[PDB]
Amino acid sequence: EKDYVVIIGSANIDVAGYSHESLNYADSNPGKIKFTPGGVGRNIAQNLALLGNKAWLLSAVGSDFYGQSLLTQTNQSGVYVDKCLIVPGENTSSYLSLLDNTGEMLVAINDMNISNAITAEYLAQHREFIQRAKVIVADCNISEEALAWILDNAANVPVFVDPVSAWKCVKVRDRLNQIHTLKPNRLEAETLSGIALSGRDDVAKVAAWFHQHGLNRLVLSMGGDGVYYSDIRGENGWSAPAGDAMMAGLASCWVDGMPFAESVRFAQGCSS
Ligand SMILES: O=c1[nH]cc([C@@H]2O[C@H](CO)[C@@H](O)[C@H]2O)c(=O)[nH]1
Repeated sequence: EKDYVVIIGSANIDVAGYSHESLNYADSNPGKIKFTPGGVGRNIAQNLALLGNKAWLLSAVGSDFYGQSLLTQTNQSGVYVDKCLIVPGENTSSYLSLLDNTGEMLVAINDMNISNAITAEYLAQHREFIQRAKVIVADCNISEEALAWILDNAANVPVFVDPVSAWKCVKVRDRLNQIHTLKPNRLEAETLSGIALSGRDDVAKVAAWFHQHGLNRLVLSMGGDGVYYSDIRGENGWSAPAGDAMMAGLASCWVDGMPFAESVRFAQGCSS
């Protein structure tokens, strides 16, 4: 009732554009362009609202009008955007996307320096508020310094961390002992551990590596091989019967009181 989840991460305007016919690289080739709310953190925040939790986004948008519409749009979806930064005169984050007639991803551009405005100084302004959430979800779009501040100031509140990409995930390597649940895919787990994840035969040693480095819980998506989960206390298994629904799933199930393995399976069904 007074239980709420806090999400710290980025909010993007996803722009998806594709031509209707073969792309003439000359003049305005008619097509269909879709604007979309995005960012890993903002997406997880929205999914938690849909799941029935009181979700607070801690993010940054620019004063660029389309920033304020991102906030409003996610607000309508349930999220308490009341606390975000509106950054004066910055481009709000966005994730440009160029699809094909087959929805085939051609090129993708990413403008997210505003993500760096989610500072420790900003987060410290809500130290009390953040320290009273039932759980904190952070993505690795924010700076090393900011994520360091979250992990250092969670006041025993569990931090679920979404690694976002192989490039952005590394900022957590030295801080796995502060992360309650980490959700890497194959490449991100390879990148973090330095151990090749060639197939199911290798997850045992990867997970063992994560735990040696203090990770409480690993939820490792192996794509087609399904999901491997591993608790430092010993419980591991496979669920082998999107990632933004997965993270929301895991965090919501935790707050709901659900055991680890049952949460992985549930979140994996929120994913599909
Ligand atoms: O580096 C990043 N790329 C893409 C995203 C966002 O993730 C979403 C897809 O899961 C999408 O909305 C994009 O903006 C991000 O947060 N960081």
